[PDB]
Amino acid sequence: GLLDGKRILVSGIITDSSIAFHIARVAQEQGAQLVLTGFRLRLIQRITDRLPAKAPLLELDVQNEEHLASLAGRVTEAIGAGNKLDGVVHSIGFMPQTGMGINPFFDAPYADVSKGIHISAYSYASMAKALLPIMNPGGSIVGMDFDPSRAMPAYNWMTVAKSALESVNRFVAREAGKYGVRSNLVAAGPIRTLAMSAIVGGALGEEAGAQIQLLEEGWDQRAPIGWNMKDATPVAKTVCALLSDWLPATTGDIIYADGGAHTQLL
Amino acid sequence: GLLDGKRILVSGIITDSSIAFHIARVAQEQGAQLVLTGFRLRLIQRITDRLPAKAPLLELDVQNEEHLASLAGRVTEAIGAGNKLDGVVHSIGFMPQTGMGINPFFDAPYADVSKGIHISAYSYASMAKALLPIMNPGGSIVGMDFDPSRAMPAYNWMTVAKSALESVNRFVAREAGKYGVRSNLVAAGPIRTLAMSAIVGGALGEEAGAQIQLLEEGWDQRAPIGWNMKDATPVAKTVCALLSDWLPATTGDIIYADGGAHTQLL
Amino acid sequence: GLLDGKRILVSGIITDSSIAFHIARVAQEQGAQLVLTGFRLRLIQRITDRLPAKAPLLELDVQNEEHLASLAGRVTEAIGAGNKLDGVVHSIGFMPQTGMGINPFFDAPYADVSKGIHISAYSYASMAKALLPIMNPGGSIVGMDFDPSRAMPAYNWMTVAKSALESVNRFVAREAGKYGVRSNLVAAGPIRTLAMSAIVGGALGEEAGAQIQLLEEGWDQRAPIGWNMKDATPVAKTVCALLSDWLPATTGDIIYADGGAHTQLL
Amino acid sequence: GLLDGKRILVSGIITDSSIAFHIARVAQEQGAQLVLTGFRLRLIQRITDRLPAKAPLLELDVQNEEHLASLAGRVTEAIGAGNKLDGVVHSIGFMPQTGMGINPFFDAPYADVSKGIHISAYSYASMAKALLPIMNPGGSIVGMDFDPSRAMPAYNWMTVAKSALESVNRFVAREAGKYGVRSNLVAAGPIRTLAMSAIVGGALGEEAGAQIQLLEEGWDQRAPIGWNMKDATPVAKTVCALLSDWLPATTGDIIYADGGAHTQLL
Ligand SMILES: NC(=O)c1ccc[n+]([C@@H]2O[C@H](COP(=O)([O-])OP(=O)(O)OC[C@H]3O[C@@H](n4cnc5c(N)ncnc54)[C@H](O)[C@@H]3O)[C@@H](O)[C@H]2O)c1
Ligand SMILES: NC(=O)c1ccc[n+]([C@@H]2O[C@H](COP(=O)([O-])OP(=O)(O)OC[C@H]3O[C@@H](n4cnc5c(N)ncnc54)[C@H](O)[C@@H]3O)[C@@H](O)[C@H]2O)c1
Ligand SMILES: NC(=O)c1ccc[n+]([C@@H]2O[C@H](COP(=O)([O-])OP(=O)(O)OC[C@H]3O[C@@H](n4cnc5c(N)ncnc54)[C@H](O)[C@@H]3O)[C@@H](O)[C@H]2O)c1
Ligand SMILES: NC(=O)c1ccc[n+]([C@@H]2O[C@H](COP(=O)([O-])OP(=O)(O)OC[C@H]3O[C@@H](n4cnc5c(N)ncnc54)[C@H](O)[C@@H]3O)[C@@H](O)[C@H]2O)c1
Repeated sequence: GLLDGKRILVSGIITDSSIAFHIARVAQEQGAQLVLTGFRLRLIQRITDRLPAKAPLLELDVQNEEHLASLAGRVTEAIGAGNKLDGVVHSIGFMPQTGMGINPFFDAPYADVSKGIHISAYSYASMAKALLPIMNPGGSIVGMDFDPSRAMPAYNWMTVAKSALESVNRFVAREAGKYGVRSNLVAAGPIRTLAMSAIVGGALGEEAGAQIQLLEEGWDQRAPIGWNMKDATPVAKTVCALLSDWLPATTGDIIYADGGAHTQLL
Repeated sequence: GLLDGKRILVSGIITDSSIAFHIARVAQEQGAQLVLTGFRLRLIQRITDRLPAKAPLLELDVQNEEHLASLAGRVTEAIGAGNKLDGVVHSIGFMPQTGMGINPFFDAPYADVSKGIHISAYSYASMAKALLPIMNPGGSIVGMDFDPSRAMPAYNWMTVAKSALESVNRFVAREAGKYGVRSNLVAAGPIRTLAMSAIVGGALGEEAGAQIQLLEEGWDQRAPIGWNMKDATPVAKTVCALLSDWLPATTGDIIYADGGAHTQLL
Repeated sequence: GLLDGKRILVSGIITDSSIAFHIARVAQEQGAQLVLTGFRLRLIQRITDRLPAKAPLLELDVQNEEHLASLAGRVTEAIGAGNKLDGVVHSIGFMPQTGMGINPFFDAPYADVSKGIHISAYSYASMAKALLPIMNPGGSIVGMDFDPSRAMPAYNWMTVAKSALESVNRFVAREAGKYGVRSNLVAAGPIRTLAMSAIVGGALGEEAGAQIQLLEEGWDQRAPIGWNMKDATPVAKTVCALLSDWLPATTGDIIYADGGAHTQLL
Repeated sequence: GLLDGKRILVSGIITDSSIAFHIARVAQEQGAQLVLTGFRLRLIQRITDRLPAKAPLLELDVQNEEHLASLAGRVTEAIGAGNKLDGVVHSIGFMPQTGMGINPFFDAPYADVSKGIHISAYSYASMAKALLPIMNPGGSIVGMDFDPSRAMPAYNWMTVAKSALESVNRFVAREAGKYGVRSNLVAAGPIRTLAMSAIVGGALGEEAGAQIQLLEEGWDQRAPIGWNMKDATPVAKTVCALLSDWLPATTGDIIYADGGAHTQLL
């Protein structure tokens, strides 16, 4: 058991195709006791019933100030007073279709970009602010990322939200360090979630479906060890490695679980 | 004359200590014909009267949708129909004191961070969207930046705004390339503007004044050729080099005018 | 047992203060079966006698073409016919004092620089060439590194050799990927080995000694979680995480075990 | 005249297709007074005869310690006693075909790799060591580079030598800064020199020829402003901008003259 006895909060489960669902499943397989958060709760309760073990499901809208202000208290009620968190998983991402997809880069209104940056980047800090007081020293906060160091088609303002998230992670590390807590991001390669498969199937047109297929083919080609977009397990394992006590001198950083694709040009 | 005959729009002049004032002064010394934009216009008209040559001053609030929608037309009226821009200088930056300065990183409300990101990063794209239709092929768009790849004290959410601006610049390059136009950022070292000198004088307390002095001393120490925070000229010259035809195969990039400080650990 | 059942070759043990000694000790505490290499085998035998468990000790001078030609055969005789290695640890670094220390950067003769790059950078590829034919799919090659992205005092040509090692690692990942094997480096913060503590005491003079002390002190300050030069365990555990099956999608990459110092400016 | 009155040493001219030839031609078109070096001086004399203006041609084999010892004295005899250089251009790269091309990465003997790093990386420092005592404050040393941050087919050990050159540049900046001199590299996209066009035609085989063609074709596609392998002028102008007084605060750095390709994923 890699995470034996650890109490880990896991956000971002929407379906059993979510990266967070696999992070939760692998953490439970490694002995961690989970607390799950979710923004449609009826679907969430049905989805999480497919996890190896039972886990309390708390409601969390990262834009709702009341949900965040009460979060530490609601978590303590779920795990019991006298207990604290050893880990936190931020697997939350959102960008309206005006800022991500087929809409031209310049045509995204700032109100939609601002909402995307609030959920995808600012929420990493507001979740750390809420949960650090109830975290044990030696704990770990892990956020999900997708390498934004180079521009690419369709991802557009979500790439901008990820460049902001990377900057936020380095400042969250400064704050988290005071609690003896690490803060890191996992830059994952593309994973065929329900929305990603729908895009490949033509939900966003044949040009967006071709650009995503080209990105996926190129990812597997550049990755020295290959990249299977239908397998979320290598990413979930990497998040568990950062949640464990086996990367204890790593903080404010990014671990690439992308098959090594970002290290190769061709 | 490095910029002989070129028509360059220059935003961001507030006082004669502004980086944009020195960019405008050096561009005029190199033969460029300027169009200046400004967000308190009475002070601006008095300040720009100290420039080597006359230049029309247009009003531009980057958050005002009407100011941006009319900008290309207002610029054409200032330089004359039949004429286009060869360059655009974005020297605009803002972050309320809740997100930059002495306020703790986690205590910045999202509304203030969102406003800071709108002016400091999103506006680089909205200015490029407005001005690219009236730009000549071979033109150049230059934005001002401050290396955000590593976290630091006090700069806090403005560092996050700069990481977002760097990502925006790479997408603006994709769009600008269609017009044969380059888009680059200049990452400058610290420059003693009126606000920066006030901070060193204790406007933000003795701890912020010590952290800024430590940053400035360390910048000059790490810079192999030294760094004079009271001299804006090396930065203004670098912006002019990118505006010229002497860096024609460089776009989506960052040029460091920081004395080389970012290339040295100590 | 994090590395239960795994056969791991560990090079670089010279004294009980070497990072390789701590890597070997933690790898054995986690159930791995080791093969040790040495370049003085009688004195290395006494050092490796202090490890929790016994392990076959093979002679390997990375500059000796014959030692590398026979290496795979000598490893198979030590681990059993039909068996393969699951992990390889390169913890070998060398730079004559003409290229590292108080000697001016320009005063390093190329013959010394060449020997330093041969042992520190080329040997990573020649060890992978000799051991990849005898490694299992899912295997892991880990090399030791220090961040050379920014120049610094005294390290001089050792930094250049580390920049070369980073590039070699990315090409070793291309080759290793054909075998299902990962190749990664661990960029550690400064560790007080027998030589580093002597250099601080005055072995290289008061000016270089002050520069090294200032350089090493800045690590603890920049690191959000702190940094203890006297504790090699956080570095050793990070190596064992890369050798395990918990980072299965990371190759051609660098993991920073530096307390997060490289992510902070000050 | 961008370089009017400046004395600039230019190494690396072999044929009229060399980047050094175009750098020398553009430098002379901009008013600079040149000093050329060569390693075959009678055949280089005929090539340099095609430049706009005459220039003294000195012999320089970067591996010859005697050529480097006498270099400063031979440059002063050519430019006049009391005079100093304002610029130095290192455009020298070499890697035996065992370390670059179709030979497997692991099959490169170290003797060949060592010679390649000596000419491509070490020679940048040994040229700066010999010429810094005879350079003016405000001077500029420019080396030629290709982006080696990501591995790629065929370039193999030449990429490793470029990673080493990037590190050497940052240390040469520390030393050069003591003289008021800058040191920078220009990372160019692929340029069709006599060798590159022969490799595409089939000199290295159909598999490597296809890989090189695919690699070089991806540059034009990724570059927001496009990329013409047959045009060396954009690279030559970028070098002249670094040699001028228009980038006076940039040192230890890399300027990318690659059409912005390195800033885009696809
Ligand atoms: N799927 C990929 O290809 C991929 C690759 C790299 C990184 N990522 C990142 O991994 C993370 C997980 O995304 P995913 O791919 O599993 O997709 P997903 O569809 O499962 O969505 C992630 C979650 O974000 C939640 N969320 C959205 N708005 C929220 C709000 N206001 N409050 C709370 N939660 C909110 C959703 O409910 C969902 O559960 C995201 O940060 C994503 O950007 C995804
Ligand atoms: N001064 C430094 O140390 C330094 C260093 C590196 C980068 N920079 C960057 O350089 C740029 C110039 O800043 P500066 O240091 O010259 O400061 P400055 O005080 O002159 O301010 C820059 C300008 O931004 C303008 N601005 C703010 N909100 C605006 C809005 N809504 N619409 C239009 N304009 C608006 C201000 O009116 C001002 O003219 C900024 O992007 C800044 O972040 C500054
Ligand atoms: N000590 C630190 O501060 C530190 C920090 C970060 C990274 N590193 C890296 O960790 C690695 C291990 O170094 P260390 O700090 O344990 O020092 P160390 O004194 O233990 O020396 C490293 C090893 O290299 C071996 N070596 C040298 N030449 C060799 C040859 N020809 N053949 C075989 N082996 C040879 C030595 O015998 C020694 O065991 C190095 O690559 C070093 O650069 C060290
Ligand atoms: N051609 C490209 O695609 C390209 C792209 C980016 C960067 N570069 C770099 O530009 C530089 C110039 O290369 P090029 O493309 O003009 O090729 P080139 O064929 O002109 O060769 C470079 C020069 O190096 C010289 N050289 C080799 N060994 C030497 C020695 N012992 N002493 C002195 N000079 C020596 C050669 O004589 C030649 O003039 C190189 O450093 C190269 O890596 C080239």
